[PDB]
Formats: sequence, structure tokens, C-alpha cells
Amino acid sequence: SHGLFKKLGIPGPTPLPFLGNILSYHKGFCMFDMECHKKYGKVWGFYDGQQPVLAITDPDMIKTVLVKECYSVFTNRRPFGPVGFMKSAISIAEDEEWKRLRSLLSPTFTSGKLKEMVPIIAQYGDVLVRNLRREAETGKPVTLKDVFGAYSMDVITSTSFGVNIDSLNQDPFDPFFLSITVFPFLIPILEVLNICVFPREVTNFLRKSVKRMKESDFLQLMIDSQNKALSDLELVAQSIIFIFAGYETTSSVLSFIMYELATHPDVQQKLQEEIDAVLPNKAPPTYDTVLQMEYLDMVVNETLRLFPIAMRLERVCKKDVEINGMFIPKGVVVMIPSYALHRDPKYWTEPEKFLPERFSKKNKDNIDPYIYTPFGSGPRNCIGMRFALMNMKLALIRVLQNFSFKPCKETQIPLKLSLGGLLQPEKPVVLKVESR
Ligand code: HEM
Ligand SMILES: CC(C)(C)OC(=O)N[C@@H](CS[C@H](Cc1ccccc1)C(=O)NCCc1cccnc1)Cc1ccccc1
Repeated sequence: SHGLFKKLGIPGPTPLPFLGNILSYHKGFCMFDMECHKKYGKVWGFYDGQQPVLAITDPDMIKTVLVKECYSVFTNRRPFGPVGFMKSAISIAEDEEWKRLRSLLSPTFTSGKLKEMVPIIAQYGDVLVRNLRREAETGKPVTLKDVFGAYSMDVITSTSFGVNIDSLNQDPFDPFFLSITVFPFLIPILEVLNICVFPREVTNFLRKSVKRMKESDFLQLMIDSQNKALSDLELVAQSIIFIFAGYETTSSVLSFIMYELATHPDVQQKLQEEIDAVLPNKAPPTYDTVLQMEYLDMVVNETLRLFPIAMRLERVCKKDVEINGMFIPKGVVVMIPSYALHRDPKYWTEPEKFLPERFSKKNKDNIDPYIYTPFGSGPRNCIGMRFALMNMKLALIRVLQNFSFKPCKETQIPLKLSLGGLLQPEKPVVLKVESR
């Protein structure tokens, strides 16, 4: 089984018995992907253990995979376990079951459901300020992910359920998952053991805490179809997904943006200037004033080009296909190396520099949406994209209407990415905060 790509004529690095190419992850997914993209061109293959993985980078082939042939051939992501009752979570679910959850949960993030959440988000930003005004009136460097995650947790639990809890001081969220991929034949062993990559105690906290809400929103819109069709432990699982997403991703990106705003002071001023012009007198941001702000959008986009928190997009090939003139056999994992495409010199001038002018309306048309895919694409892209962009931007507006951000002696400059598996910084993001 380590001969597949040698036979297909697809180039790629030579695998070791059993491990495949996984020793190559010692420097991280993204470095390996960049290295392959440059050694091998537009297409290559490698092996996670015994699992063949075909990397593609052609914009047309990517659109075919994410969009043109999604329902028919590339419907699911790579199996990932042991998951337990979380198998029914939307982003883990497969084929017809995912289809049903997608259709069931899509009405949560409309322009009209988002627009109802702006008045309610508007409270925790003010908490976020006062929490920050304290750690500022005392010239003590601030950990952004702590105070951002605090605010993120606040918005999520209320956007979907209705629970309000000053997020300060709950909040429960590469050593072993390694063995999953040399030993994925061990996943079904672990499922029959109830063994879970979510420690059985974090989920047991909510295997009742959702039943405990309450009862007598995302939570609302689910019961209406609970009363085919719908369930309830399946309701707790969707909730856990949403609660992770809104906490960890929203807070992690906010921290990346503030780092870049701090290492590029002219961009921070330019942004504070735009916010005060749309929102004079520190006017409260509304749903519409957020979408009005173009440089805020450019800043956000440009951070997600540098720090795309998914790193790779993946789809299981569920049957033989010949896409854009190339044969792909059943079972291959097809992979888009997003981090690499975001930093590819053959699309982006000076790709390591934080330059938000790449996304000006003057320039944003030179940007292939199948190269720059921070939220995915096609029927299976990020279901929370608009809620996420809006959530962050309201945090940013409120925050920058009050404070500026400078580097500190301990600010890691330049910021190293974690060689681990998740797009995080090695050292946490600390910066000096000053009150306008
Ligand atoms: C800046 C924040 C976020 C980013 C960059 C992001 C990005 C992504 C990406 C790249 C995917 C995979 C798409 C694909 O494979 O084509 C995804 C999937 C998903 N995201 Fe997010 N996301 C963010 C925040 C959120 C939030 C706040 C939610 C809240 C519900 C959310 C819910 C989901 C779900 C449910 C999926 C699975 C979609 C499916 O399998 O049908 N995401 N996200
Ligand atoms: C750990 C590793 C990076 C190797 O592979 C995973 O990423 N595996 C997840 C399985 S689930 C799903 C998948 C996903 C999401 C975004 C991009 C690519 C793949 C998911 O939407 N997750 C919920 C929150 C979220 C995160 C990012 C963007 N949008 C939403 C990790 C996971 C498992 C169980 C609970 C929470 C997270």
C-alpha cells in the first residue's frame, strides 16, 4: 500500500514502512507542506502511516473538490477518533446524516439572526473594556488570549443558550494523536472502550449541563425540530461544537490580530481613524456600521491569510474519479494546504509581511478565492463564518475605541508558530495596553 503514488506517477517524499512520512512532521504540518509544494509543484502525495494523502493546489481542481463534486464524491472529512457520542456532531458527521444536520442548523447564521445578536453582544464588549481598563490603569502587561477568551466564552453561551456569566474567575475545553495515524486500526478498539479524545469528564460536565439548560437561540432553533428529523443527545453534541468554535477560534484570532496591530503601529492608527469616523463620540457599533468598515475588514482578512487556523482542508474521496484530467482512487484523502497557499510567493508579493492593502477594493480582485480560503468553500465550508467575522469585529471596534496596543519587553517578536498541530503561537501573546 505504499506504492500507490509511485504507480499513479504522482511525485512525493519517500515513505518509511508503517510510519509513512510522519517523521516529516517534526517541523510541523505547515513547514512540510511548504517544503513539498516547492520540491514537487502543484500536486504531490504522502502517507500518514498507511493512509495516502493527495495534496492539490490547482484553483480549478480545488473548486472541483470543495464545490463541483462535494455532494457526490468529496462529502466527508478524514475519520477522526475515538469520538464517542460526538460522532453525531455536525462537523464530524458524514453523508446523509451531515446533510440533515447542515439543513437543520443553517438558519442559525442568517443576516437576520445575526442582526438580533448585535444588541446582545453589545454588553460583553463593555465588560471586555472594563476588564481591560483595570489591567491597564496598572501598567501590567496583559495576556490577550485570557481576556479575549473570557469575552468569547461570554458571547457564545448567550448567543446560543441565554446564559450570562462574567467570564473571569467554568470555561472547560502532539503526544498521542500521533499514534492514531500509525494505528488508526486502533480507533475502533478505543470506541468499544468509551475512550474519548474529549476526556469523558469535560463532556460529562455537559452530558447534563445542556439537559440542565433547562428548560421551562441556537438552543431554541433545535428544540423546534426536536418536539426525519432530530434528537437530544444529538442536540448536546452540536452545542459542544458551537461552544468550542465560538470560544477558542474567536479568541485565538483576536489575539493574532492584536499582535499584528502592535507590531505595525500605522495600521493600528489607520484603523482607529476609520472607527471614529463611522462611529463618532465612541458611538456604539451597529450591525450595519460594522459592515461599513472596510479597513477593519482588510485587517481581519490579512491576519487570517497569515494565521489560517485550519491550516489544511481535507476531503475523503468516496469513489473513483477523474477531476481536471487526473485520476484519484477510492479512499485517498485529498488535501488543500491552505497555510502554504496563503504564503505561496507565486500568488502573494512579500507573502510573509502583514500588508492589509492586499485586500483593498483596488487590489482584492487579484485574489483567487480558491487559493485564499480561511473559511473553506462549497457546501461544507465554515457554518459560522458570518457570526465569527461579526463577533470579532464588534470586539475590535469596542476595544480600539478605548485602548492602544504596544509591544512589551516580553512580547515574542517575531512570533513563532507552534510546531504542534494547532495554529497557535509557541509563547502566548502579551502586550502593553494604554488608555486613549
Ligand atoms: C475566525 C473564526 C473561524 C474560522 C477561521 C473558521 C474556519 C473554518 C474552516 C476553515 C472550516 C472547514 C471548512 C471546509 O473544510 O471547507 C470550518 C468548519 C466549521 N466551522 Fe468554523 N471557523 C471559525 C469560527 C467558527 C464559529 C464561531 C463557529 C460557530 C458555530 C464555527 C462553526 C463551524 C462548523 C459547524 C464547521 C463544520 C462545517 C460542516 O462540517 O458542515 N466556526 N470553520
Ligand atoms: C486536530 C486536527 C487539527 C488534526 O484536526 C481537527 O481539526 N479536528 C477537529 C474535528 S471537528 C471540525 C473540523 C474542522 C474545523 C475547522 C477546520 C478544519 C476542520 C470542527 O468544526 N470543530 C469545532 C470548532 C471549529 C474549529 C475551527 C473552525 N470552525 C469550528 C477538532 C475538534 C474536535 C471536536 C470538538 C472541537 C474541535
